[PDB]
Amino acid sequence: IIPVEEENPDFWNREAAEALGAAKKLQPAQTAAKNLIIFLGDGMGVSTVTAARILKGQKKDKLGPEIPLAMDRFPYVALSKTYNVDKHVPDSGATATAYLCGVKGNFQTIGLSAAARFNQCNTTRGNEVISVMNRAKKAGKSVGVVTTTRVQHASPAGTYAHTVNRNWYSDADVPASARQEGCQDIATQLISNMDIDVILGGGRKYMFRMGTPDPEYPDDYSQGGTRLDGKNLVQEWLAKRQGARYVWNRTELMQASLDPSVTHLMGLFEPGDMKYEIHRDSTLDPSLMEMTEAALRLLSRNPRGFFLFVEGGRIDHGHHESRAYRALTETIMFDDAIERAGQLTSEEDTLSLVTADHSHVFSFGGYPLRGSSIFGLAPGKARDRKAYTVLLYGNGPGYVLKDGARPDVTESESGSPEYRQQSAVPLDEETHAGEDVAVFARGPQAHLVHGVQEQTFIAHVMAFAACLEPYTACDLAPPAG
Amino acid sequence: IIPVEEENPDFWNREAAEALGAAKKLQPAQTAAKNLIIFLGDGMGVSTVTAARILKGQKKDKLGPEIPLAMDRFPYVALSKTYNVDKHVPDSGATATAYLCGVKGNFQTIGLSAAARFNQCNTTRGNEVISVMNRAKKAGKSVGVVTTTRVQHASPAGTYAHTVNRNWYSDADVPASARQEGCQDIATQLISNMDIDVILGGGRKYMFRMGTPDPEYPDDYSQGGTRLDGKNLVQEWLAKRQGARYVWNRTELMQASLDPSVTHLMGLFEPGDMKYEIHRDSTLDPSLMEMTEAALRLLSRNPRGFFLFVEGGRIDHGHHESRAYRALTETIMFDDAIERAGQLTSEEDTLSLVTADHSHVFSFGGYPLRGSSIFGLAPGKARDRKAYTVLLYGNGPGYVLKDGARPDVTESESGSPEYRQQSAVPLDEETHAGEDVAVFARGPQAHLVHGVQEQTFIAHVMAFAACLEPYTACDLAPPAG
Ligand SMILES: *[C@@H]1O[C@H](CO)[C@@H](O)[C@H](O)[C@H]1NC(C)=O
Ligand SMILES: *[C@@H]1O[C@H](CO)[C@@H](O)[C@H](O)[C@H]1NC(C)=O
Ligand SMILES: *[C@@H]1O[C@H](CO)[C@@H](O)[C@H](O)[C@H]1NC(C)=O
Ligand SMILES: *[C@@H]1O[C@H](CO)[C@@H](O)[C@H](O)[C@H]1NC(C)=O
Ligand SMILES: CP(=O)(O)Oc1ccc([N+](=O)[O-])cc1
Ligand SMILES: CP(=O)(O)Oc1ccc([N+](=O)[O-])cc1
Ligand SMILES: CP(=O)(O)Oc1ccc([N+](=O)[O-])cc1
Ligand SMILES: CP(=O)(O)Oc1ccc([N+](=O)[O-])cc1
Ligand SMILES: O=[P-]([O-])[O-]
Ligand SMILES: O=[P-]([O-])[O-]
Ligand SMILES: [Ca+2]
Ligand SMILES: [Ca+2]
Ligand SMILES: [Mg+2]
Ligand SMILES: [Mg+2]
Ligand SMILES: [Zn+2]
Ligand SMILES: [Zn+2]
Ligand SMILES: [Zn+2]
Ligand SMILES: [Zn+2]
Repeated sequence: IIPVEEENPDFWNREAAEALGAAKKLQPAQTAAKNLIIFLGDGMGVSTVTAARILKGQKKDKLGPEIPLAMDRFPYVALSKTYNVDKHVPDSGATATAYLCGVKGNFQTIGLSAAARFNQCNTTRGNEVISVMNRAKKAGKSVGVVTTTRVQHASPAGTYAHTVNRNWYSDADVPASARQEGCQDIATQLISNMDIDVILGGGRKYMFRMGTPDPEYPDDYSQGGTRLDGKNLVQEWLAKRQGARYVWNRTELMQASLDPSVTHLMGLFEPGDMKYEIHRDSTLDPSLMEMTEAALRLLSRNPRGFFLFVEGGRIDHGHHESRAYRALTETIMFDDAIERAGQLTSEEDTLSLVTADHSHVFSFGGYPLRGSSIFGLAPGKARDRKAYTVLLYGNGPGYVLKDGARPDVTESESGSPEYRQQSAVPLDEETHAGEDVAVFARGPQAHLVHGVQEQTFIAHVMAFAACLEPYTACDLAPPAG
Repeated sequence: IIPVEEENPDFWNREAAEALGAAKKLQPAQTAAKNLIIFLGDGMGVSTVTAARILKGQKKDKLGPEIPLAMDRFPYVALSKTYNVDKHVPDSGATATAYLCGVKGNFQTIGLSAAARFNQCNTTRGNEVISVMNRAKKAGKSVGVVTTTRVQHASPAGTYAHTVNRNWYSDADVPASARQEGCQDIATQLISNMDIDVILGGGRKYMFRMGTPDPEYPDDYSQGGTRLDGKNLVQEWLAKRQGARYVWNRTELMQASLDPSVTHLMGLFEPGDMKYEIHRDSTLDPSLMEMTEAALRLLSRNPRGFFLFVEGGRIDHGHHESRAYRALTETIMFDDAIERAGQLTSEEDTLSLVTADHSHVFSFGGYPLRGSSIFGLAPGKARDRKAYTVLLYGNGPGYVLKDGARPDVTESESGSPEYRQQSAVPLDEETHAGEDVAVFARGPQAHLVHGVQEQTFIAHVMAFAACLEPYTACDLAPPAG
């Protein structure tokens, strides 16, 4: 569909003149950031952003690509180079080290320099690199970790953990040799490494001993406690902190977030990862947006400011399944959380960065008409005279041969939330991709986010802006009101 | 391979501190641009840039992803939204209208607002939108169009032409009805619409009458003149201009570029598109880099400045063939031309933008090791126990079934310049992709290139910077020395 207003060159000339005017009004702050927020869209590469934009645009009453995402409104954009030291196409652990600790690492480690080696506990010590969240806490700020994955998953773990193996969620996962050598599971590190004021996401099961019924799924043993060391890490965490509260459902989260006596909040809402937003039980579980508001309610109380990590963690998971519907709906909720945080904080004193840890082999092609569904079929048949979708993957579990040939696809099929887009190469899981991802920035010192940068720049600019870390002797004035 | 220097966090901390220092030194110009250059990598989306970076890095003596491209050095980056008014995944014609004329258009038209309709000559008039190159000429600047495609191809044609059908290269292509209605073929528009000081690229055949032997391929009739109207457009062009010269090979180009008497230069180096750089005869044909230097030699003579369009036009073609080797080697030469232009001009008075018209369904995945060839195999077998490549396409002519199954692939195979990477969906040509592309900018007013912008912003910022177009009453001081 051709929107009639766009047929007039005046439309485009007016928009561009407005854009130039806005561009000219941008000015760098001379003041520090009081608060720091990093919004991390796990797997949310450039093709994901554009596809999500079109979907969100249409979710409103619009054609799609012309409607800005909340992240699109951020004034400063850079490209981020995501390679890990040892692999061109990275994982979430070692990218987390980059954008949260300011140092690149090796694939599948977390919070360690690249002198460490994956799954070799005895290469850990001396290679720990401290996150800017840790440094923010050291400087008296409150700190929060919010995600739709397990809070022990690779991305959030980058804010607090140091491990040669991202798979070490609980003691049950850690080999005897590594346990003897003192490599602590990530769940233990979560409560032990540093004080964290707000922890919200999944990962209940790793906190409790084997035999402990999950409170939400008391009749499903696979959802129960995993620990072999008899520890209740939740009780241990509560015991270290006056004003600490543990919650496992949305109603208790709400109560806690408005309770002036709380000060420390741990909310673990599923045994493992949280459900996809399209499957979320809105009585029992908070959305990503709701969890970020809850975090902001508590974190904002500290007059020294806060550091907040917010992850759209299952964008990645959708793409791994080659179910773009799941990837893109997770991305929209992520963008909704960004928008919400923007309403609850000031860009006068809050530096917000939105970025991705890496991308996926997700593409948006064919020659679809303006206004057509992102989950639809490309116009015109493929060379094999069967239909194909505008969304495709390079590799992954959507590769199919039915009776020795690529299957035809219908619109009803392609639009289903369970539909897996086709790929070139069958894999149980679609693969991350190695191309640069965007960094979007707003707030004090956001203008420093520019050009093409190593992914480590994200951590460094955040530390600099708040005069943390290796950067007091930041030559900045106190945060603006 | 893990580079040992990168195992030390100091390495990353030093790099980031240097990056922050550089970021802080950036300051906006208060002065106008004397000169304008747009470097257009046709099809050069974010995945192309990163893959090309790795390849170029290795072409040097390096591991790949850590070595900046020339374009990576540009201080200002934005994301560009490429949708055409009528299609989410655009073509080169209507994107050209956006980034060269500042107005979005309909798929496969050039230099027309979206009130026009593809292949409907009688919707042309009133819908012409004037390029910033045209406006630069009007303001007394010299202007040049340089590309590896036919100079009548969609991208260069955006600088000078207005047509409802990008396929109308010569009169032979234009239907009788459209000819009667006065829709001129693009070759005619090239010599007739505006004065162009330098025209370099392919497209000889459209300038000469049927029967005219090509000077370079006088024994291949398919390469000869195409025109049915008896016109010699080269002789016509020469006849309008004292100091005009026509060349068709590299040696004559060189001679012309150093000849003070020349002033107007048309160099048409192949009948159609120029050969891929890997197939270029370096005695007979100039590289893109050589053509941009030749253009700069002449254009720089004008004290009022110049506008220059430089296109890496066959990046796109490589991807369409699903031959990433061709796409990425074209991208490197494009980056080499950018680098060269940077050596021959000053960022004190020259605004240079590098961008792409749109992307491709090209992905870079698997989990390859640091330092491995971009054309290599992903580590580990696919689910069908056969190998697969790190580079893949969503769709295109690399889809194969040999004996009813996806074929295995070897490193020798995958590294060949003729190898077509596999896709999910067989098409004669791989498809463009609709995700945002980068804009890189340096020079006066380059700081205005920021955030996420409509593709039209590229034209507008260029006009603004040089105080052209709807922008005198730019509030800018004269160009710096
Ligand atoms: C780590 O332990 C393994 C297994 O005993 C041994 O081969 C290796 O030398 C150790 N590395 C270090 C750094 O001690
Ligand atoms: C939420 O958790 C509390 C225990 O902290 C429990 O009393 C309440 O029943 C829970 N809500 C639901 C719906 O299970
Ligand atoms: C263009 O010509 C076609 C064919 O005669 C006709 O159907 C159409 O109405 C014309 N459109 C305009 C704008 O005159
Ligand atoms: C280049 O073109 C000129 C004619 O302008 C011709 O004299 C010369 O032979 C050409 N060079 C080659 C190698 O064909
Ligand atoms: C499929 P396989 O188990 O072999 O390998 C991988 C394990 C983890 C990973 N990551 O993104 O952390 C990528 C590949
Ligand atoms: C989605 P909506 O913002 O409307 O509602 C909620 C917001 C915050 C919250 N909390 O526990 O902080 C719970 C629900
Ligand atoms: C394959 P078919 O000829 O049908 O269509 C197309 C023609 C041109 C084009 N373009 O990128 O300008 C895209 C598709
Ligand atoms: C590739 P290299 O730059 O070395 O050589 C040339 C540079 C310019 C030129 N000209 O005709 O303007 C011809 C060749
Ligand atoms: O490796 P990551 O996407 O959890
Ligand atoms: O449509 P274009 O890539 O020539
Ligand atoms: Ca729950
Ligand atoms: Ca030639
Ligand atoms: Mg994650
Ligand atoms: Mg082109
Ligand atoms: Zn990830
Ligand atoms: Zn992943
Ligand atoms: Zn193109
Ligand atoms: Zn193309």
